[PDB]
Amino acid sequence: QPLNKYPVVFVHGFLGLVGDNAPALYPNYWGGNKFKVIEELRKQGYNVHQASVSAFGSNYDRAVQLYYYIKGGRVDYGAAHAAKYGHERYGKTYKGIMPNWEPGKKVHLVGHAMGGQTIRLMEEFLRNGNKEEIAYHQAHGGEISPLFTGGHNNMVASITTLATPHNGSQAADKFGNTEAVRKIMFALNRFMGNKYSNIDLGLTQWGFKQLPNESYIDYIKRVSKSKIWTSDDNAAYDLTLDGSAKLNNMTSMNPNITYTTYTGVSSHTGPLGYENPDLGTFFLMDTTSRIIGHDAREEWRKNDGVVPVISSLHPSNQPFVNVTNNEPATRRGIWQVKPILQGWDHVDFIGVDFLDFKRKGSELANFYIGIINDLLSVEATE
Amino acid sequence: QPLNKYPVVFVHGFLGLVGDNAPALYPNYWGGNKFKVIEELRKQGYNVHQASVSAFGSNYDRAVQLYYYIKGGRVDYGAAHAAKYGHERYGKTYKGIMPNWEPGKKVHLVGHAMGGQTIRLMEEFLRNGNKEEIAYHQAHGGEISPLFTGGHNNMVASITTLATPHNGSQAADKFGNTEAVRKIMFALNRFMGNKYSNIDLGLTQWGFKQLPNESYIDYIKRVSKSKIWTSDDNAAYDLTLDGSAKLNNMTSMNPNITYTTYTGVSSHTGPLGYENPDLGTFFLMDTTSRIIGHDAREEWRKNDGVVPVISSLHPSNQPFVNVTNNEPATRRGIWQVKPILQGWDHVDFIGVDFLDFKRKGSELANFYIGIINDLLSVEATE
Ligand SMILES: CCCCCCCCCCC/C=C\CCCCC(=O)O
Ligand SMILES: CCCCCCCCCCC/C=C\CCCCC(=O)O
Ligand SMILES: CCCCCCCCCCCC(=O)O
Ligand SMILES: CCCCCCCCCCCC(=O)O
Ligand SMILES: CCCCCCCC(=O)O
Ligand SMILES: CCCCCCCC(=O)O
Ligand SMILES: CCCCCCCC(=O)O
Ligand SMILES: CCCCCCCC(=O)O
Ligand SMILES: CCCCCC(=O)O
Ligand SMILES: CCCCCC(=O)O
Ligand SMILES: CCCCCC(=O)O
Ligand SMILES: CCCCCC(=O)O
Ligand SMILES: [Ca+2]
Ligand SMILES: [Ca+2]
Ligand SMILES: [Cl-]
Ligand SMILES: [Cl-]
Ligand SMILES: [Cl-]
Ligand SMILES: [Cl-]
Ligand SMILES: [Mg+2]
Ligand SMILES: [Zn+2]
Ligand SMILES: [Zn+2]
Repeated sequence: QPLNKYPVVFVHGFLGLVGDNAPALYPNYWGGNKFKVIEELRKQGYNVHQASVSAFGSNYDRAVQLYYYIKGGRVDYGAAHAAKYGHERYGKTYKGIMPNWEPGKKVHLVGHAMGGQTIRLMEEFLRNGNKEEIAYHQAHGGEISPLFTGGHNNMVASITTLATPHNGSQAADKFGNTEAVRKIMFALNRFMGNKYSNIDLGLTQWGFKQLPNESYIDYIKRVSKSKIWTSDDNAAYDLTLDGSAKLNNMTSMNPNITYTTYTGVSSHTGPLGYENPDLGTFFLMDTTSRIIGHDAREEWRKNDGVVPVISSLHPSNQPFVNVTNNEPATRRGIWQVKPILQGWDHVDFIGVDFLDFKRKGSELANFYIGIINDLLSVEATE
Repeated sequence: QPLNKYPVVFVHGFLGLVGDNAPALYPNYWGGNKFKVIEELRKQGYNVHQASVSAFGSNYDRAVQLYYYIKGGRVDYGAAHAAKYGHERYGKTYKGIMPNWEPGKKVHLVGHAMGGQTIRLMEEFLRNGNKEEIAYHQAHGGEISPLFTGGHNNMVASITTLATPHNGSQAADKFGNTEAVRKIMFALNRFMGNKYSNIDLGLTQWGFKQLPNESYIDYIKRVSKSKIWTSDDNAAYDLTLDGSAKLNNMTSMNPNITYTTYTGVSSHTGPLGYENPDLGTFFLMDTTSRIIGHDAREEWRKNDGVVPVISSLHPSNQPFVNVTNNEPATRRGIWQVKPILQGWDHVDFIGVDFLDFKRKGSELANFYIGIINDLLSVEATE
């Protein structure tokens, strides 16, 4: 039936909420009002989905959730990980989009921003498992998630990243991950865990769900003991240069996977060689753009608003090849880096910059269809 | 010892709330965060004020309120007017900014947008009074406001208008004044009349104040009988082409007053000769800009977002002269029309377009100081 033989799963980044989990008023993540990615691609006969994973959690937590989003079942972050970081072992349970997902039944993975890192980690787990969990289950018995065992291949056809901070962002190091702003984020998470909340910001495994008969006062007191407040097992840490380097250091290339990256630039050079945001950079990224743009290291300056070009092109010191827009992007095992999209800020990739009339719905439609064409090419050249 | 011998009163337009009457979070009307008109002009030694008058009411109601804001005392809309339109005769009471205001002790009046019409009407009443009120008091005795008597000259030195719809706006005829949107506006007014509200949207004379012991249910029922719902005595009517023409038809030039207008353009011509909003037009005016810009009549197309250029230049039936930026704007009795400000949308005049980095604080400071320079020269050439 579907034009694509392998389902396409779109994976949101940091802060992203999709589907039923999005607030009463909130942007449509995948395409804004410019091009409704899921609805329009389905209309054209493609089998596509938008994953729903933790908005504030670590790449680790998100990758586990991605696995269960696809496969179905109760999220298991692993006994060793849970014990190390101090959060629940078990999380939400997903219906599962492909309950029969197993070697042979592949999926295409496309990540926006942090979603691009989450996708890399999950594939890491399928192929190589998680050594701390393998060791823990060796030593202590129990059950180990099949996600953590290793030896699961032929499950992902492709990894495509849009404005992914593969090498981290100074906007995390110098803003997102500062103590002051972690506190803001964690307070939001505490609040949206209240007993009248219908939205899950992705840190409930840390205790941020108020019980039906618990007072707010008691809730505050209970969750102030959580390790979340000082942990590095969260998104803000993972998005720093160091946090992202750690992920780069534990990933490897899969020779069967087609890897491709897209990157935008939305800054311009000033007289001193610093980068400032273009008019048209979605305004909430003006300061973050300036922070990145004023880096001491010149090659870390050009940026899409919140991710420097050098972070998005490809993980540092993984194999890559610069590719043209026209040619087949059908090489396996190597990051195919697409030419930089001029004027595209971080959120232009998902169409939510409603203030930017230069970035048209029809342009965004062509961009997404071009990704699907590449994915079809991957399938055709198996 | 202020530098200006006559106080300057700045008069906000439609929707404008100032000072104590502005919501918890709300822009600073005169200058935004770009150039704090009142505070900065005072720092430079000028005696300036921002009037507070009805945000949603008619030019008539607003002109009465402006009078009392300056002079002090209990607002009196006039017995005849109250009876004709079906609202209270008496309104709020103002401390008064110049309790000694009288022939000889003059004020400079500067109006943004609708404020420019309000200022014209008030001066009309001072000079020629209000015949229906004079007649009514003749017939029925009682008191008549000094505002409605006529014969008050030498009270206003100058009328300066910024982006004033002297000839109305299609955005009112085709949107603002439609039944569906009057209902929205009147509902907001009903709500902000609730017994916990600290902000006055300027329609309380129509019944929109909930009593301390009145239920919301009873309030709804009581104010649905008000004539506001079907009256033309409101801002939305007055801003239409017809509503503004009516004001033009009953006002006249005062040969002792210095008149000056400023106008902005923030649209550009397309291939069919229609006008579309520039990038940089504050986004909430995008649709209104397009409605104006697609007018059948070509000369009614160019616009600042919500006011077409031909509306802002001068009242269509009144004498004007095009003036250069460098001419002393000291001719009396004739609309001195200042060269159009290219790239200035309707709200760039008051500095609130926080999304538009092309329009800088230092530019806005020069613009306001230039108005004060003109006002000084009016005083010097008496
Ligand atoms: C609240 C603090 C913001 C800190 C910013 C840190 C750096 C961010 C780099 C990229 C993060 C990952 C995905 C970005 C997703 C964008 C989604 C959205 O705008 O709704
Ligand atoms: C809610 C409906 C708005 C419809 C627009 C009608 C036409 C408006 C023409 C000029 C309006 C007069 C004063 C404009 C004052 C602007 C103040 C502000 O934006 O904070
Ligand atoms: C739009 C932001 C509103 C500002 C509220 C500040 C509250 C700070 C921390 C609140 C934590 C909580 O409510 O559990
Ligand atoms: C800005 C929030 C929008 C909510 C729209 C619903 C309101 C309908 C009319 C309300 C009238 C009233 O509450 O008196
Ligand atoms: C035309 C859309 C109406 C504005 C409400 C949407 C609020 C939001 O952006 O979250
Ligand atoms: C402004 C708060 C309104 C709802 C509080 C619910 C009371 C409870 O927790 O038992
Ligand atoms: C909950 C606060 C209500 C804000 C009213 C805004 C008035 C205006 O638009 O002029
Ligand atoms: C809806 C939240 C607050 C309503 C207050 C009611 C007061 C009253 O009507 O006596
Ligand atoms: C009530 C609104 C919560 C917004 C959560 C977010 O920014 O992802
Ligand atoms: C135009 C701004 C309205 C916001 C009103 C408030 O939240 O107090
Ligand atoms: C009349 C009691 C409720 C009105 C106040 C409010 O809606 O906040
Ligand atoms: C002046 C306010 C009108 C809102 C029009 C819009 O958002 O399309
Ligand atoms: Ca943009
Ligand atoms: Ca503007
Ligand atoms: Cl499996
Ligand atoms: Cl929840
Ligand atoms: Cl008087
Ligand atoms: Cl009130
Ligand atoms: Mg919900
Ligand atoms: Zn974790
Ligand atoms: Zn009235």
